[PDB]
Amino acid sequence: EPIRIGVLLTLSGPQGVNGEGNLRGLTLALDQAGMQFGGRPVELIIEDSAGQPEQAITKTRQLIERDRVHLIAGITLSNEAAAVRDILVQAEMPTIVTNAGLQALTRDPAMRSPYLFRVSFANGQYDAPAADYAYETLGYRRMVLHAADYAAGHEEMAAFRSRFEQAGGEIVDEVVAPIGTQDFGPYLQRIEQAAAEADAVFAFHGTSTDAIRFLVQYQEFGLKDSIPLIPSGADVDQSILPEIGDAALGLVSGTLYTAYNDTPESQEFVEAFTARHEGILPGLVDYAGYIGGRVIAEALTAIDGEVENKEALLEALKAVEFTGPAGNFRFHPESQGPVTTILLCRVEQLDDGTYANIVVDRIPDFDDLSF
Ligand SMILES: [Cl-]
Ligand SMILES: [Cl-]
Ligand SMILES: [Cl-]
Ligand SMILES: [Cl-]
Ligand SMILES: [Cl-]
Ligand SMILES: [Cl-]
Ligand SMILES: [Cl-]
Ligand SMILES: [Cl-]
Ligand SMILES: [Zn+2]
Ligand SMILES: [Zn+2]
Ligand SMILES: [Zn+2]
Ligand SMILES: [Zn+2]
Ligand SMILES: [Zn+2]
Ligand SMILES: [Zn+2]
Ligand SMILES: [Zn+2]
Ligand SMILES: [Zn+2]
Ligand SMILES: [Zn+2]
Ligand SMILES: [Zn+2]
Ligand SMILES: [Zn+2]
Ligand SMILES: [Zn+2]
Ligand SMILES: [Zn+2]
Repeated sequence: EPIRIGVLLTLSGPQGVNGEGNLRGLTLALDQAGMQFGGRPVELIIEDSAGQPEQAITKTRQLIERDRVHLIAGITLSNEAAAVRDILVQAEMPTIVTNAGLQALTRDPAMRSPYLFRVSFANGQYDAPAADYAYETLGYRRMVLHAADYAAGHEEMAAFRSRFEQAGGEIVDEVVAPIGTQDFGPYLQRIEQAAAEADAVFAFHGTSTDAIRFLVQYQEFGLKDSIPLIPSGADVDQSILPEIGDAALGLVSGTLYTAYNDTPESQEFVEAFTARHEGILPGLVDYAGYIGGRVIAEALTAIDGEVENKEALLEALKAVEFTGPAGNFRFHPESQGPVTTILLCRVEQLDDGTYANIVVDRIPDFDDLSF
């Protein structure tokens, strides 16, 4: 009778804030759907991976072997994804990835699988349209790239470069800074110098204290006044927008979602989210969890809960389509990553003092293969 769904997330340690966001979005979607399908109650079995590959393995083995779940959602870190991929595939377990943006998982034909779906992004996917915007609308021809020095950072630089290069632009330098950098001074100076022969900078750190320290120092050091900057959408996420504030004002970025999107489905998700979370606005990770849950809900509805029929479950997941809070969402038929609407936004200040990502332009049907 019950429909058992495993959720593997990083819910403690410094990455726990991301898993928590995913879990809020996911449960909100399953609750709007009533937590039952075809007369069958859902039960979520939640396991914390603590951001650790070996614990991700243990947890994943347990949900499959002990808990006998019919589906797994989540996976916070790319290193956790890489460590459990083979287990999920060998077990023929339908899996909905809500965060881990590891490019290979959908883009490399050897890592992909019909059991793996991704509803968040491949790294770089929501930033790459900002490179089109930089070339086509802003007139930039030569850019400097900067990122925190880890895998997602490299992949975001590469995705940005690829689109900027395809439009006819050129990348003059890449500047990388270690994770947990306190003084961005030296990296800022290097960026300044590269930008003598450049029109603008793109920077990614993820939604992190790195991002806060970088943006704030970018302005304080004087570069905001002189060198246009396109932050990653992660770097101006809602959760940290109040602490940047003034440093990101007027900056344009690509993003997956903002609570200020002026569509009815976005307004409905903000209302249901804020009613549940004491006025707090949903951000990126909440959004991505929500799409996870809606996908599951739409697939389960279509097969009337007959979740043990894996063939029908997979065919139903492949066919899922709806208007979500960012726009229309579906899966690429070959990568099973997202084909979705990317929002180009600018940070603005509202009349009450609040900082907001405001939508200036939309790129529909942007897939994870086009960069
Ligand atoms: Cl082009
Ligand atoms: Cl062109
Ligand atoms: Cl919250
Ligand atoms: Cl909460
Ligand atoms: Cl569509
Ligand atoms: Cl569309
Ligand atoms: Cl395509
Ligand atoms: Cl394509
Ligand atoms: Zn139970
Ligand atoms: Zn447990
Ligand atoms: Zn392998
Ligand atoms: Zn590196
Ligand atoms: Zn063009
Ligand atoms: Zn210094
Ligand atoms: Zn200088
Ligand atoms: Zn609706
Ligand atoms: Zn809350
Ligand atoms: Zn094809
Ligand atoms: Zn347009
Ligand atoms: Zn479309
Ligand atoms: Zn395409």
